[PDB]
Amino acid sequence: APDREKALELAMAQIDKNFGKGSVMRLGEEVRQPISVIPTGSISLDVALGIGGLPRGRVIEIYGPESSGKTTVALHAVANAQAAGGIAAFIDAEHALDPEYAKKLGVDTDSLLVSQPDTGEQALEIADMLVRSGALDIIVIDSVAALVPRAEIEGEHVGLQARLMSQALRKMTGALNNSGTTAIFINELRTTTGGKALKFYASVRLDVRRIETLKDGTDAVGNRTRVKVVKNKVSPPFKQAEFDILYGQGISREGSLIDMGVEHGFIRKSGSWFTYEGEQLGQGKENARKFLLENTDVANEIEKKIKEKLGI
Ligand SMILES: Nc1ncnc2c1ncn2[C@H]1C[C@H](O)[C@@H](COP(=O)(O)OP(=O)(O)OP(=O)(O)O)O1
Ligand SMILES: [Cl-]
Ligand SMILES: [Cl-]
Repeated sequence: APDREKALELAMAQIDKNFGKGSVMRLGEEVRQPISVIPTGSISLDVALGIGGLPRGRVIEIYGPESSGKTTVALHAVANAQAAGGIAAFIDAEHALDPEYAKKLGVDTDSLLVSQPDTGEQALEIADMLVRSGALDIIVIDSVAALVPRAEIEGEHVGLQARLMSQALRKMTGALNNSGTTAIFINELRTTTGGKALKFYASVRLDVRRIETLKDGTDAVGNRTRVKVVKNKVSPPFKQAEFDILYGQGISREGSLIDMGVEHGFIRKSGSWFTYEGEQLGQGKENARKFLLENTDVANEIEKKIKEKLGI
């Protein structure tokens, strides 16, 4: 009587129904859930996420060491939501945000709501309040670690900060879903106390890390970042992405067009030279990057070709 694949589907179907779509998936499943998303600023990362970017109405955790490119991503996400006419909020407990750098990544800072809370409790209560107004497309909490309990801030023993995150996250997920607001928790590393509850509440968790220092030989242009989607409840998890961030600049589009253009074969890399349908792009990723910077026409058709092959 037993037919495994049949019984499996019935079980999987029941699992998703009792706990929500994506509670169980095959890693090679070709997801066809066009949920609304906020492009990550990185084409490869959006692909890695399987849905085109960060899902709307969900909790996102972006962790990693400092100088990994975490906030750059958070910032491109804000910029993209704003471009789509969305409103953005920034709960700041770090006081590190460089709005001039943000404007460079396309963020409309003048319209950016910023809040510099007195305590972790207040910081999350302010975020909850903004969220359940339903007016926001996205909200970024700078530093899970900086969300220190009031009691600690006023000189008091216990494990309070984690319960703080658990309780706040419990109340907030409901609002996020109804409002459709995406919440990005930036988690500078060294679990950061509240990172514990975040691990379970998140629909997406990004392991961000610095892996290289861009050269072009003998000086530095910027650094390369690698992101792994360790958790993904909307599309198969564990996929990875890489991209370049040049000093003072954000995520290099041209850089991403070159990388993906190579793996997906539209761009041919014969040794140290890059070529695109006949014409040469240059010797060394940088010259090619510079090339795509000037010959905007090319870049767009490549982007076009890469986009068509996987989804504009
Ligand atoms: N103000 C800036 N000017 C020029 N480059 C910057 C600036 N801020 C960040 N960068 C670049 C350097 C890194 O490759 C990428 C990492 O910084 P960022 O995205 O803020 O990472 P991060 O969030 O993991 O570390 P941090 O906690 O220092 O912000 O951004
Ligand atoms: Cl993007
Ligand atoms: Cl205070």
